[PDB]
Amino acid sequence: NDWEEPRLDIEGFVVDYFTHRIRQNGMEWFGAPGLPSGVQPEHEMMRVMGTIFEKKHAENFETFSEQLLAVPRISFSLYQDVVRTVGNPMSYGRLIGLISFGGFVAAKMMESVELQGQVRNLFVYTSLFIKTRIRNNWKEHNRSWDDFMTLGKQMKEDYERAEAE
Repeated sequence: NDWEEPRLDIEGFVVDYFTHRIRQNGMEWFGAPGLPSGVQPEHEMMRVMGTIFEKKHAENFETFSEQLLAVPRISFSLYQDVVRTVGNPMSYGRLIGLISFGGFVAAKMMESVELQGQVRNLFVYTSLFIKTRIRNNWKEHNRSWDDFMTLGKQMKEDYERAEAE
């Protein structure tokens, strides 16, 4: 029960990642909610994991976001239908994929007169969807944020070495 710490609230990861992915696209999320404890090292590890994940699933990401944006006003139900298979139950893979995808779509919605106003809802859906799945599925599945960092640094290094090859 470490994902219960206020320091690691899911919102913190979603907000920090959305902000980072949007800035990566040269834009600025003016409506971004505050980060009570500020950037956490686990956030900075989520930035890398999301970047790596996006690069690996870019094509499928294009499809899912076009599905999610098929309807002007995004609903929680539609969100769940589109995100059902992201990260092919809340493993680190699905976790990273959900945040990565959320950040990806948010960046597509930014500076869009009709879409910009739903980046906040995307943030909430993402945070809520992950909250549930984690709370009731992480204790039994034996996962945690600490276990996350261990696997993360490994993936961070592989990527670095791989791209440097």
